[PDB]
Amino acid sequence: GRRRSVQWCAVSNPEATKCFQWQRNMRKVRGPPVSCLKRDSPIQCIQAIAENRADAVTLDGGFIYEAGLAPYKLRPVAAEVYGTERQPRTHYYAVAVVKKGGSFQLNELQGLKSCHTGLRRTAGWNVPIGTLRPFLNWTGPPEPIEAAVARFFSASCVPGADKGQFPNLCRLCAGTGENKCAFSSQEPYFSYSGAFKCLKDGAGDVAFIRESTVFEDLSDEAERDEYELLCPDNTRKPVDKFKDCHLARVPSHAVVARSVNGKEDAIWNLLRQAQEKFGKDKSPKFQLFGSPSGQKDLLFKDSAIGFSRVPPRIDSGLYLGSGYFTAIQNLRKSEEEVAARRARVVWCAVGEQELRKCNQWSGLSEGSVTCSSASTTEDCIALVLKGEADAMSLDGGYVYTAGKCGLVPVLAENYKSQQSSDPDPNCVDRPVEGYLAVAVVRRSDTSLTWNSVKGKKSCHTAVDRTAGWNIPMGLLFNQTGSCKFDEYFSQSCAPGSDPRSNLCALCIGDEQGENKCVPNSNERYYGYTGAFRCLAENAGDVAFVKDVTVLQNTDGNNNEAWAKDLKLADFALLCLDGKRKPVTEARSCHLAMAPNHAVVSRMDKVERLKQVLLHQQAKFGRNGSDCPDKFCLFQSETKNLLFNDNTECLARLHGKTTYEKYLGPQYVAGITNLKKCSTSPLLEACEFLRK
Ligand SMILES: *[C@@H]1O[C@H](CO)[C@@H](O)[C@H](O)[C@H]1NC(C)=O
Ligand SMILES: O=C([O-])C(=O)[O-]
Ligand SMILES: [Cu+2]
Ligand SMILES: [Cu+2]
Repeated sequence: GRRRSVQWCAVSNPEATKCFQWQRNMRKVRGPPVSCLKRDSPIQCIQAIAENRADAVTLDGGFIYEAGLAPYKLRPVAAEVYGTERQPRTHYYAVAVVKKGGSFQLNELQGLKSCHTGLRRTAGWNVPIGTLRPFLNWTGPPEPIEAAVARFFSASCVPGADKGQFPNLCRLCAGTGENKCAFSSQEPYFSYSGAFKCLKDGAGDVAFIRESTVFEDLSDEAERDEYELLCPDNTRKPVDKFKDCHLARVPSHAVVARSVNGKEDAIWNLLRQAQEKFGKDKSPKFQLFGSPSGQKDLLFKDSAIGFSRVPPRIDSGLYLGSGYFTAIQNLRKSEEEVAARRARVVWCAVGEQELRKCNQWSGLSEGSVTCSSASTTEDCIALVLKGEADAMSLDGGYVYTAGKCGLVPVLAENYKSQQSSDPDPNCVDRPVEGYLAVAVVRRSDTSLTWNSVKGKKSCHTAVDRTAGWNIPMGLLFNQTGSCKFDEYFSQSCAPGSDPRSNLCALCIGDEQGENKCVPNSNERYYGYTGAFRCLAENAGDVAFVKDVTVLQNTDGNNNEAWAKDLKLADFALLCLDGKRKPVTEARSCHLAMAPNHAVVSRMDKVERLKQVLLHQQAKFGRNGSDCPDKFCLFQSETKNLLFNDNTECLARLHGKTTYEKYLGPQYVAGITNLKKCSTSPLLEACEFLRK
């Protein structure tokens, strides 16, 4: 014997106590069971959990950060919900409270006295210190920002600060003895309520807390009136103007568990039942979101209204946000190092071949481009959200996903026009024309037509790209109305599907029979060239590609082994009408017009990304000053690494700077429908992070 429960990590006595009561009432209702572990702080809870001696603990975004780092790598599993029942939210506001009577704004705090919730806390430290960075005159590492803050304000209360080294910072703490400035209840000016008390008692001039404290601690309304908020536009507004007067909107506290053998189920079952039974006003036996007249926020935030489960794709950095995550990292960086990182463009390369070319581009960018890599597009989009990568060129199917995630289209791949000019000097403002999606078959299969394609073997670029999957499956879906995308064709090579499905049946992995059905250039049947090879080698009977693919790959246009003897004349296109036409008539024989591949980024990098890309292609583009002498960005010769080998240039968007404006209504309308049949972990993660 041992236990059978979820072991909660208490970080204090009054917390072990309530944990205990929580344990009792779980039993006494025959609900899921919680056992309790004891520690003196959040980090100890972090390590206990990582060594398996507690299962979970609810932490402040500052400790979510900390906890994600190796060697811990804990993951947020359930977020606290605040606001109300019908105006519930998984975020809170970092505000700056002051008393009415003075007139000093957020830019005039030097030499004032401040009250903070705790060292490394979202609203008490990370946000305000980051907001005042520009007035601290901090020289950067190795002098801790602390020393810069200790010099900036006169005296402060900042629980957990090193009293030895940053005496000024513990200055205002009320604790008696070795308790003065503790990161615990011993220290009365601790957490939100202590920080507020600090201000209320007249000890500090500003309190750095959440929007709710004043309303939780001050009953009377007119009591509340003695205070006001310090807004970031150096204006003062009432404590109720938080939505229009906050330093930041940050993620709510969250329960973190191990990323490995986590017990997320358990934790989620326990939490769910507990909030049913013991939640917001509904069981005087026990109250999961209330604390003894002693206490404040024991185990969970007082007055949270419940839990919201975190989609399994979310890690600390996606939980935290590009914004907040980066802001925490920056606190440990010189401002030159921070300014260099913003000037630099970090490319996300999908697989090894693309990383190779990126390295090559990198060494020649004169430090303006650097590389990052993932093994799928979704992993690359997850690195750009985390701010660890910045850009990649994507298929319109990916433009939608990135877009539901908050990324915007910056420049689009411009291909040879419906002919406007020749080696076109205005390829940059020339509006994009789209690409044609076509179904290619062997000329000799005289019998094969659009209406007899179903049930045969197919070859697709990858799951979720326009020509290779949204178009063909969309068109099919629209007739049958079946979500069983694996019965449309009997055997396929659709990279990114279950390696065990029929949809991976014809894939061949790399040169060695590995990487079977992976959605990166590791699989030989991947992307446009690879969907085509699949056909040219009688693996499949149809290949969903773009017209240009066959030209580029037959008639010695490609002389890779497999391509060498193919002749354009052995292939034909299936038209919707039941006909068949030669490849040269794709203009009047296509499934549909696909939106151009586009490079996407975070909104914060748009302008610098534009700058960089216009300059780099000027040098390495099509009739680029260094190409082919030195480097051609738009050539990997039939492999389309980073960009399509046929990009004439990167063109402006002509105001379609939204995935919806860029993709168009029919288009969004259609991936939406297809997406119901099944969503991805990644749209599930952003659905959550958007809210
Ligand atoms: C920041 O630097 C400026 C001078 O260039 C100065 O006015 C200010 O006092 C400095 N910093 C502190 C102590 O916050
Ligand atoms: O459109 C497609 O199929 C692609 O870009 O792979
Ligand atoms: Cu907090
Ligand atoms: Cu495409």
